[PDB]
Amino acid sequence: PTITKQELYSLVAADTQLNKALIERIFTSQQKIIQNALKHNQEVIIPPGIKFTVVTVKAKPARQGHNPATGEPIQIKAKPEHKAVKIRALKPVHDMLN
Amino acid sequence: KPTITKQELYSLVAADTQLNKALIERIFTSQQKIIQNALKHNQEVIIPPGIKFTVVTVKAKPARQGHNPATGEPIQIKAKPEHKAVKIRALKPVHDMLN
DNA sequence: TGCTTATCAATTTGTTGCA
DNA sequence: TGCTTATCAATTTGTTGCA
Repeated sequence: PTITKQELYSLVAADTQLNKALIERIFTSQQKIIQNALKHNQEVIIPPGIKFTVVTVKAKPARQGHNPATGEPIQIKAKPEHKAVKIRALKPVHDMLN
Repeated sequence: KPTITKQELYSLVAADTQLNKALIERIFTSQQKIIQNALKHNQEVIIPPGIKFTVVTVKAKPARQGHNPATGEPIQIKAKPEHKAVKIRALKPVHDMLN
């Protein structure tokens, strides 16, 4: 399972009866549109209805974890504050199973 | 700040690639067909810019008596049963867009 | 009448912030 | 975690203004 993006390019290119090079071409630009938008603190909604959003994640300190299998305490490095791209589904995405 | 809708996204894509807006949509519409066919056939699928689609099941939740603080209304929720729902997940190629 | 009405209004149904 | 959360957002459906 788990159809990859390269398989998706081919899957779409075959259905539309078009070269896969154009398929990646159109998608590569869409990618740039998204990145440049989020870099300018915009919100974007893309097919099939996914909304892109810049958001702030508050810093999290360190805390030493433990591994059950290897039995060695494993420290996680404290994660400072940073921005993260948050996506969330919208109307047609859930409707896809109707 | 304004928000880019998928319609004005088609036009941004259509101008940047120097192609008709109709073909830009004919491909995203096709992408919508493929994605849906996969989920209804219980298969994950990753799309650009690196979003993964998984169909998952949610567990039922009962009713609860709410209260709208603007109204003063005590309002009622309808208990929501078990059902299917698709979940997405931001693969890290998407977080790298802020690099 | 009937609208790509209209920083609509009233509505149910997720999603986020913070104590 | 869950709210008598938020002047939230994102849906869905009803009413009005204006040509």
